[PDB]
Amino acid sequence: STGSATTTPIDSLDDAYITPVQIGTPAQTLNLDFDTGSSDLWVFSSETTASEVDGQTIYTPSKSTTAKLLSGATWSISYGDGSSSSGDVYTDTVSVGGLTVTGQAVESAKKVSSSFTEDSTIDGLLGLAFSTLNTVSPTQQKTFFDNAKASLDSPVFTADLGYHAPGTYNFGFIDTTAYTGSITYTAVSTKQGFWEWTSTGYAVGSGTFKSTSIDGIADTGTTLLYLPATVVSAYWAQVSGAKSSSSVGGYVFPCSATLPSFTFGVGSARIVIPGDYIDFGPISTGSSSCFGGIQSSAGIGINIFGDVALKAAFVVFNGATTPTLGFASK
Repeated sequence: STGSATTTPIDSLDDAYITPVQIGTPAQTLNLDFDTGSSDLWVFSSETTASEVDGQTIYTPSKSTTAKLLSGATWSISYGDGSSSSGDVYTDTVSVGGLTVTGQAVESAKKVSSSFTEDSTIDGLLGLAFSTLNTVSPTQQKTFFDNAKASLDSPVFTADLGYHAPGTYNFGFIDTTAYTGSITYTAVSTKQGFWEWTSTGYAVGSGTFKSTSIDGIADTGTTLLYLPATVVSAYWAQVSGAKSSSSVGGYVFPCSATLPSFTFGVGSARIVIPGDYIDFGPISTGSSSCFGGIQSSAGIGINIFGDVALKAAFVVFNGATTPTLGFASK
């Protein structure tokens, strides 16, 4: 089997991407944030504290003839950005772009933190990291991908995120029309439950390539590119007037600037992030200070190849017995 679904930016900055997901019988379509950095499929629901729902579409398990309470199961998750959610668990039928999993754990939120409430466009998350990170207790549950894997034509999914435009998540096949040149594959460590890999280096603008190993995670659920302070300083040094602002929470730059590109290495291959992809706009409405899309990972504890990086590539998440990651230009 295969599936193919369009993923759409939630706003004009590409702060996140939403993908429609069918849950239950009859189908209830929710728009979920596909997140290769976590492993829970959770939704706003009829069980979510009413004051914490503000415009989201909710899953109502009592209206699904295939929903079953997973007795005694609870979940609770905290994300890198400080947001969180928790609740109980149903199993139900879940379909993405024509690919159907029966018996998928659907984690129903009883509580969500303010950042979730405040984002009316995201109805929940669909985790695509390794199932070892799933938070359901006392019986850990599998991700949608893990459940689908054996049925797929090939045990892979691909992320093709757009810049200020829709893109595609495919399951079970590689669309050879969706990228240019060849796909370069690179090793993955699953030791921390992430799609963790090692970039071979970077360049800033038209500058020379610096060969250096940068361990990090391919994370569709993180907006920005978070890299070591040395790398980030070298980038922003090429932008007149750019500076790190403790008050704002990272590097800012004059909105009048033209940003240089940033290149990262995948083996001997190179992925070029255009400068415009690094512009996250005014820090507040009407400001001439703009927020940067490349930020320091210092104090995160891990480097994160988030959407800024991934949207410059066609990315293969190969879930073979020994997982790997592939990157192609597009």
